Amino acid sequence: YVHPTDILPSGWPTATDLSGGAQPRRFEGTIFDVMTRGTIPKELHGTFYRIMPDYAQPPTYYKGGELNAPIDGDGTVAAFRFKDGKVDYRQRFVETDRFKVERRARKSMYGLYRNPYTHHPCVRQTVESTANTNVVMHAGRFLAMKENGNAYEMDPHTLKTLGYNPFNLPSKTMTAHPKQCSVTGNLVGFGYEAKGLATKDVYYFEVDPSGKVVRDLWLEAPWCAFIHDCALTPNYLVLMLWPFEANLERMKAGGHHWAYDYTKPITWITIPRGAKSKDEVKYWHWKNGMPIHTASGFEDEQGRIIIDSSLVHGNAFPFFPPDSDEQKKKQEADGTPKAQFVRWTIDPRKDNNEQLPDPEVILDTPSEFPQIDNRFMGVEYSSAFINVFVPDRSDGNKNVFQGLNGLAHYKRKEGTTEWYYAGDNCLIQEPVFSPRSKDAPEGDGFVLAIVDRLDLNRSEVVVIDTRDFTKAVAAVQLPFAIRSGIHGQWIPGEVTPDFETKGLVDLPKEEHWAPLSQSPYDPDA
Ligand SMILES: COc1cc(C=O)ccc1O
Ligand SMILES: [Fe+2]
Repeated sequence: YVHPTDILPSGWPTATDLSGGAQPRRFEGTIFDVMTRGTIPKELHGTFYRIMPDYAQPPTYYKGGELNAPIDGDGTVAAFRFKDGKVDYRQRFVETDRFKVERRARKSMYGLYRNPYTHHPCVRQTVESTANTNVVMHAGRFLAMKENGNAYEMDPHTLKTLGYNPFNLPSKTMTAHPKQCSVTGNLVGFGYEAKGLATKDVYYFEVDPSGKVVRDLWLEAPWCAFIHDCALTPNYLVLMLWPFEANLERMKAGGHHWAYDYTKPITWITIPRGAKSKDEVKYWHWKNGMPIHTASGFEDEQGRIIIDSSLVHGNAFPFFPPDSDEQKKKQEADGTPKAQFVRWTIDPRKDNNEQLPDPEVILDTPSEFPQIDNRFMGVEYSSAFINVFVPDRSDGNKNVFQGLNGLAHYKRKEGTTEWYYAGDNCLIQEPVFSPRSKDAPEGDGFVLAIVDRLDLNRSEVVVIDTRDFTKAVAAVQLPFAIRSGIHGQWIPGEVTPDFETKGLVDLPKEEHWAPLSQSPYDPDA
């Protein structure tokens, strides 16, 4: 009933990812010609890169790792490269300064999320990023990102780490949610806590297609807020502030970086693109809640900023609770918050001191990890591909990151939603979209996502044709499970350096090792 070796002690603390799963994976390597079921679309020409937290060492430095968060673990990138119907896989850890210290020491040397006062003395003045949140290919460079530092660059074929801060941003941080403008090609983004721990400074930038900062601006947030995501429109970058606040004194006392604050309203910072002065920036507010990710934004015909996001009516990261006893009690009392997918209207003609209108409910179901058709980034878009709790086939009492068992294809223009169910005893992660061809209509093509086959100890990539969103056309079947991850991206072959000549796996040499004379076969025999 109980295996004798299973009661042998482990030295690992519980190291969850956002799904709640706690199994360390940590493998680095490849599979050539990954097993597939069904037919891989020949139209897929590119790489699905996904990034996951997977603590490389047992994170036992601070309080035995008891307070490690699911967003903390060392970033590892899995790449699934599709070319002529074949799929290869490669996975590798980002060689962050943190990872390198810990691997070389064979020992955890970092404490609480974003709290250097809980790191090992010898590493306090390192970049503490685990580069584990998102990836982007911009100006021919492949980047792994986490918002508490600049990006690390990796080779897109070998996933070897190449360097830190490739665009030489002057801020200490860069968002893991920069947006690649479909008009200018600019990577548009920001970094908050731009001058160090608990600073209110925010740095806005646009890095052009050549890898140079062409526009930037220093500004501040109204408080030191957790600014995870943003929305790009033709004329604005819009920052989205979560109701957490940082407190240096709390950190110095060995407490968490962030504490949720029920008294903070959701706040937006509009930054006119190419603004010459921080006087052009405006703060907008609604009410308390946690809008985790934007799908995208645009400006309507009358110049209003329209942004769709998830909206959790409470704290989706309960592991960063409020400071006060009163607010802590409220978090416990609230239980699992209501979660939806909503649409915000920020009309720049209006007085920003006036509270924003209530957002419109788009999907009345827990919704997270939305993506769009990237051909429409920073302009009007219609398609969103959304990770969802499937209506009437999902728990509801699970934390928003822990019960995502379907995908939705929402089309604003048609006002339709189509649904993909991951399967019984399955979870599914964030979707990515590949257009059927360069000039396919918006949202016409293939959606890919990682499925956890929970009873099988394996992970799979499903491929869905948008012409029938309810059905997978193919599954890429790994021989094992990988961590449940955060973001991933469909990166077209056309924007990947040497995609035509380099695979994820280098071919062995042509020349035989052995001489002809060693063959068992003789054509004369
Ligand atoms: C995986 O790292 C993070 C993830 C998030 C939300 O998904 C916010 C901050 C992080 O550092
Ligand atoms: Fe994110």
